Amino acid sequence: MAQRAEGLATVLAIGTAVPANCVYQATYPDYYFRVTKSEHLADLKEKFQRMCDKSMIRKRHMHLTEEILIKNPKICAHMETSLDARHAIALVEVPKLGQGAAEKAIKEWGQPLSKITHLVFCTTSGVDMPGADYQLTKLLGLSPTVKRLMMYQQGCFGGATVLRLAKDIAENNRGARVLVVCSEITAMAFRGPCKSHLDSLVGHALFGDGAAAAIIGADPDQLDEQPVFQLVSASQTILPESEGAIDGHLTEAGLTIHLLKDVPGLISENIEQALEDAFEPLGIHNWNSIFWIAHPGGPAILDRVEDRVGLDKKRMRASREVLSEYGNMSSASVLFVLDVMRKSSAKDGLATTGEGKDWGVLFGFGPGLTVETLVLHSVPVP
Amino acid sequence: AQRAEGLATVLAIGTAVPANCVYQATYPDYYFRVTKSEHLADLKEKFQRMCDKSMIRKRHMHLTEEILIKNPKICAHMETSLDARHAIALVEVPKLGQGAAEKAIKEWGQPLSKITHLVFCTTSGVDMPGADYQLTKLLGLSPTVKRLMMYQQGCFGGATVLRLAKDIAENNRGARVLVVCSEITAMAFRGPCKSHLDSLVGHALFGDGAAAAIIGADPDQLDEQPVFQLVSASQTILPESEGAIDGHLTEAGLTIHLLKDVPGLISENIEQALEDAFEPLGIHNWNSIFWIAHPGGPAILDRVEDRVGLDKKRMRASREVLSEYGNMSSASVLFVLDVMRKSSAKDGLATTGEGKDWGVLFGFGPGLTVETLVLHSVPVP
Ligand SMILES: CC(C)(COP(=O)(O)OP(=O)(O)OC[C@H]1O[C@@H](n2cnc3c(N)ncnc32)[C@H](O)[C@@H]1OP(=O)(O)O)[C@@H](O)C(=O)NCCC(=O)NCCS
Ligand SMILES: CC(C)(COP(=O)(O)OP(=O)(O)OC[C@H]1O[C@@H](n2cnc3c(N)ncnc32)[C@H](O)[C@@H]1OP(=O)(O)O)[C@@H](O)C(=O)NCCC(=O)NCCS
Ligand SMILES: O=C1C[C@@H](c2ccc(O)cc2)Oc2cc(O)cc(O)c21
Ligand SMILES: O=C1C[C@@H](c2ccc(O)cc2)Oc2cc(O)cc(O)c21
Repeated sequence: MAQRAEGLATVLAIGTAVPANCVYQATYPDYYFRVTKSEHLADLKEKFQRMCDKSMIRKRHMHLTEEILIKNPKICAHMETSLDARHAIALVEVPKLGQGAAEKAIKEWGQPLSKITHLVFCTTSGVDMPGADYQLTKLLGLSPTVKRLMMYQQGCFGGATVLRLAKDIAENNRGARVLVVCSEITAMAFRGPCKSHLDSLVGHALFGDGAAAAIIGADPDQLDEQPVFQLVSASQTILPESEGAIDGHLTEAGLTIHLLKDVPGLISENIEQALEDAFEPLGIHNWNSIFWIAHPGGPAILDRVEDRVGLDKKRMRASREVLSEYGNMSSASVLFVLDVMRKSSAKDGLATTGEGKDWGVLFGFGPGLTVETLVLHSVPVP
Repeated sequence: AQRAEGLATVLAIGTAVPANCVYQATYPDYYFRVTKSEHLADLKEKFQRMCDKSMIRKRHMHLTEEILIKNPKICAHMETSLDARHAIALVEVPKLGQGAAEKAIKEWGQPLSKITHLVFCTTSGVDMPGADYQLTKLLGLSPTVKRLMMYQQGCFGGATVLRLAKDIAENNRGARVLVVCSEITAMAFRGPCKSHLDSLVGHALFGDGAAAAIIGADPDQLDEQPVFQLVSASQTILPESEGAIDGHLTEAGLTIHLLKDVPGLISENIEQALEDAFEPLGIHNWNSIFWIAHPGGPAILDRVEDRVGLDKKRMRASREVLSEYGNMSSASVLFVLDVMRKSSAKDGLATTGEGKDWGVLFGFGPGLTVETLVLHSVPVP
């Protein structure tokens, strides 16, 4: 009873990092078909051009350069034996990018490394033992007694999952300060285009690299810590009739994506039930009276959710800015959206970190099809 | 009032193994025959001495000679074989987990609708959606079950799922956590090689198994009967242990690397783990507590027994699991917990923990990581 915290798990800091290499969407169909030596696939290239034109992405950050692809031609093939070459990149770069994000969150938070009691590391980009959690513990110099959770092969709802894990840890352990880190490197999934896998082609229009980190704790110090958001509740559901809508396989040829059914339609037709299950207990029913942190999976998911739920254009603005500037960074994306939301809220002189609203919703979407729903509370901005 | 009041408790434990049983006495001959490695006579003699010292009687293995004949790339030391291994393990991991979970759910006796959370742990393959999703479908759990998928975890995973379940169960009023650890050696099984004697060690020790438990805080007085209480959970990276246990998921499947004195590293650090866990409770006699030690192999249990000064009885449940199942990675400690309460009841002892009040559970794995849980027994009539 005295070993547990009293109040709600709170986000006390958010930091983000991306590879320096920036790939512009306007020139990407030419780049992708040239470096994979696929320019004879002219009809496929035109299909890819239309996907990039509709993507609502301006740029992505990618560790993978043409120099790396030239040294790894089997990564350029659609489905060649290449997992070992991909792991040799991702098992180093995932924790290093995570280090970049974690250092920025720790600097914002301003407390000593010794106060971090727990680490949750989440990725979809390769697996190893010991894990990225161990590697980051060594890179940052965390205490050897840090309690670690290594969340591997999670997918796009992982950002929601690490907040749900951190909420229970922070609330149940007095003094606990949880470092959460999501880090994604597309070198695990990047491959040449193929007419038989148009879903892989969609992935190559959307997926980017990035890492995000947060410090989560309950009972924040009034003077030395600064709340950004509160984590109120977390729910998860498998959508009806969604079997196989999003599958991801780690194979001899790296990570491959498989899409069936209508992912935007399945999510959009179930989202209102997720909102009601989360918000009815709080007496909230106007979805325009809350701020929105939607996983920016792609423009069709944000468009169909906005349309079906009846959102004003401003609700999806922060999610769309992440999509525009970074693409889909799988598990890291929602932490980027949280960061954009609080920064743009303060910049626009609004009264709270959540666009001047009190209550907010965070959605992750991924394989299952799984929807993770978190209720958030904003904090006042001076 | 959204949070639980009391301690996370184990309310049920179930286990399952593949029916295929491989006897250790005949295993060096079987292993060298099915990997077509009979020309490696000096390697076979080294393997025979590893099996003789293993203190394993039998292991359960999904992989049969019929499956190995259909998958010759798996029999080579290092051929491209991850896809063939995944085709087996991505189906059998959740299916074996189902077997363990159904037995724990039967012991518990509550409706499936009471299960609010699922934690699935494996070291045997990865996929999206995960084994957590597959098991949700196999059991008929509610679509609103809150899942944690713990992939590529290693031998401390059994301790980690209890640490996770403790925080979930204590922080969520009414929460009932199903935890499942399930391991299939099809991911790691390969032919022998003179350059990789640590792989030979793995082939002497690793077996298949799944274990499940139901965890909850504030057990219903009428409907639920506790087995063990989860008091505290700690984790540490051992000093000077960099590279002691590495595990790579490669084009050729899961490969193990041992690059130190694993038994010496664990035994040199275990007393400090005991003191960190038990000094706050005023406990100093390590023979006054029950022991749930990950049966990583006989040298770990021997060196810990020797360094800490344990009576032979303390490691008995851990050695029975090693004997009857081998090292089942993350599942092993839940097998030991089950053996401990069953043999405690059979011997007419006054608690689930060999008649003791307090116990310790240790997982060991890559890092080198040691996970330490403090347990409390419950009275037995
Ligand atoms: C791809 C995308 C950015 C642009 O598509 P759009 O706005 O629908 O535009 P259009 O449908 O007019 O054209 C896009 C092309 O992509 C194709 N396409 C879209 N989704 C596809 C899929 N899953 N598999 C195959 N092709 C697909 C269309 O068939 C079309 O090809 P065409 O021009 O040769 O007919 C958009 O469809 C999208 O956001 N997709 C959903 C997001 C998503 O699935 N996220 C998953 C992340 S896990
Ligand atoms: C393998 C084991 C059963 C053999 O028992 P033992 O008492 O060491 O037996 P011996 O020393 O008489 O012989 C064992 C043989 O295995 C070899 N061996 C043991 N551990 C080894 C390792 N990590 N790498 C390579 N060879 C190893 C020994 O050198 C010896 O070979 P030899 O006959 O050519 O000298 C025992 O050492 C053990 O329990 N080790 C496992 C502990 C462990 O690391 N488990 C990790 C799982 S996570
Ligand atoms: O195949 C992939 C790629 C992966 C990914 C994206 C961005 C990044 O930087 C790294 C990995 O995200 C995914 C997320 C899924 O739910 C299913 C998937 O199949 C995949
Ligand atoms: O390579 C393996 C095999 C794996 C395993 C054991 C039993 C089983 O049934 C399935 C997988 O356990 C491990 C545990 C480790 O800490 C490191 C490892 O490298 C491995």
